[PDB]
Amino acid sequence: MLSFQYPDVYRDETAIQDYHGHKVCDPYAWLEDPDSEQTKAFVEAQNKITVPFLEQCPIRGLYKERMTELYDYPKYSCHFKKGKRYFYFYNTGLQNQRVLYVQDSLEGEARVFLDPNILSDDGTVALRGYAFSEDGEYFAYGLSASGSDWVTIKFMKVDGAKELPDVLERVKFSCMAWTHDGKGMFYNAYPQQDGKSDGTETSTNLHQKLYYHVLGTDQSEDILCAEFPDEPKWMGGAELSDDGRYVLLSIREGCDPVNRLWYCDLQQESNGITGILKWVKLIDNFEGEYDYVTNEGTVFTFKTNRHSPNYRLINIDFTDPEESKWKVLVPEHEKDVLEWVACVRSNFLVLCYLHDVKNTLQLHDLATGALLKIFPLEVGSVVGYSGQKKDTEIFYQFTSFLSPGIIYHCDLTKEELEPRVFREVTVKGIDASDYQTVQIFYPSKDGTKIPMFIVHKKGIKLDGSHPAFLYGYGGFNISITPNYSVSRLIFVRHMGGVLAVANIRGGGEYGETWHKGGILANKQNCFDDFQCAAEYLIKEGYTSPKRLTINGGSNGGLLVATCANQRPDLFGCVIAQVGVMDMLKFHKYTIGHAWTTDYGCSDSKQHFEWLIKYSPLHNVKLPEADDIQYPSMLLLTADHDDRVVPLHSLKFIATLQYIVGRSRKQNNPLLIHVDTKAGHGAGKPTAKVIEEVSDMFAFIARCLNIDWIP
Ligand SMILES: *C(=O)[C@@H]1CCCN1C(=O)[C@@H]1CCCN1C(=O)OCc1ccccc1
Repeated sequence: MLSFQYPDVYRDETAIQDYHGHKVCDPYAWLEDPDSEQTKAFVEAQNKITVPFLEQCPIRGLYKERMTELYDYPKYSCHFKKGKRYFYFYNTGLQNQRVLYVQDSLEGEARVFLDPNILSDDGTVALRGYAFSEDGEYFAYGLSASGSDWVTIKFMKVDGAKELPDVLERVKFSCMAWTHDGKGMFYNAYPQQDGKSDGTETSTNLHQKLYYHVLGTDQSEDILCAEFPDEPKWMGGAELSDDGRYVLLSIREGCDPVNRLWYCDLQQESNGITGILKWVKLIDNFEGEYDYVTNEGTVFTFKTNRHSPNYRLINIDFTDPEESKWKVLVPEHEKDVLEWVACVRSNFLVLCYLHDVKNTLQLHDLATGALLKIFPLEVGSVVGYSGQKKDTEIFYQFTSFLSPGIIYHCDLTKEELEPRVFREVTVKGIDASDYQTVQIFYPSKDGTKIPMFIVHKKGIKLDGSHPAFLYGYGGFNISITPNYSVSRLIFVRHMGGVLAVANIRGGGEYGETWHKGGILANKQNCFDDFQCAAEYLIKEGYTSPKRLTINGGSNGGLLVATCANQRPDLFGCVIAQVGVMDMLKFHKYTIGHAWTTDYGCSDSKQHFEWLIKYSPLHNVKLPEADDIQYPSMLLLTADHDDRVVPLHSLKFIATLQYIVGRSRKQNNPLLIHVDTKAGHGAGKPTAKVIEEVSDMFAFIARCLNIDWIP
């Protein structure tokens, strides 16, 4: 297996930092600098041993070809109306980036509106955010290069798809909202910083400001409408009310589902948007989330979690703002999470609920909050929707582990609502009938029942002989719901695998209580939940530790890496994608400061104590038992991942290779693959996606010696 030698990596034994009396050495701290010749050489040497290992087993070629075939199917988004025209995204099958089409009529012939594919040879320039003007005659869109979060906003005139000269730079984590007068658009921008701003830098992002750009002018003329010099981490996103009268400002600090809500009655501005707006601080604290749904005059309907962990809808009247006066339009459910709400056809509300990690869709009346219609859906997730206040119809996209996805449409003007299939594509190759998805609830260490989805071929023997791929995230109120993955189904069909997704704490599956159940002092709950999920699959005979693979990305990357350190005996293979590995320094880079709401910060003595116990980078240790070694490990990252700076994986792999790799008993490989012209994941071209999943399953195939099944 290991027919190579790990690269010689220098250890700076003098790099020792004090954390409230706790001294920690950081010998690979030099890897934090992406531009040095030393780090560049480290990356080059790592990939030099990783690549040949991945490409050696012919299985990679078989998987790649099979993925190219199965992934080649029509992928559409929901149709959405803007002005007098309809729009929808569409990928014929293997295009690197999906294309935006336009058609003047629902029955009319569509034409390409914007094709990101012609902007680069390798499809590494992608659309990241967009917003049409209220009348739908002007379009603003963001473009990111090589997977970076940095955006450049460009403009177009819809009629004739004419390119405009307006160009906005230094845009990141930005809103995009046109004022209804059609004069300009609000957006967020960061101050000028030394060094690079292309996604390879590690520089922290602070002092984000809200600007307003007048169409037809240079960015230098942009009006500063809001800023927080005393609070560097505050981020203010703007949006216009459905009636265009109010600018709603949602200020966030961190990643908790909470925000301050300030508003500006545009009718009350002296003479238009000329500077800092006359903000009325309706909700001036970070105690709850207030998500704007719609308003009728001064009565604003918001989805909130204020003393409602599963979320509810409340009406706040600007003329009588006190909390005791707020009306509860749609009360919180005792268990089901209200994920999102949209207002359509003037007085209808589309409510989407998460019931035991499965979605439901319902139409409610705006005035009373009363349920009017239940849109029939199978076991899966709603991952697409269209229907604004002025629209008279809705489109919604449904998907599941076994179904590619069905797009439904419903004309809301009709007396009797008849929802119908608008678009449905099937993947000829993966016969859904041959598989089944079962949901179970297993007890974690403390007794808490945790949901887990298992996908496998029908009629398999539970004798523990099957390879398994267990996925998890566990954090930031993110719910891991059913989704169609061609890559995972190939593992099932062509590698005889068992798929599993553990809905561990930290996620939003059971509201804010579920979220708080996997954060700060209780982050260990996440790891414990996932480890118990692994034990469940083993105990119940779905797989065995030597046949088990665990995967996670970003916060899930931390999940799988930590689980490798804590229970190396439970897994055969671990694939950690773009993970947070250095829990003591994560807050120092790019947007890392925002994650402290989930992890805490090492600056605090109390937080450091939680963090030091699980930080992957600080817990690599040779297993005590002679018959126990670390499982095979593959860390995937990229040089433009400015969300989770690559240094996390660089320092981690260097530590794994030195501490564990050098031991005799370590026969399983510990590798890293750093991709070029790629970032955290969003906007990654189809070509790179296929290369990535091929590397993953080939690594698994080679390490567990799995035969490909034709
Ligand atoms: C992947 O899990 C990484 C590392 C841990 C958190 N995280 C993120 O990408 C988080 C959670 C999803 C969104 N996110 C994030 O940092 O978004 C940037 C941001 C935007 C607006 C306010 C604060 C942060």
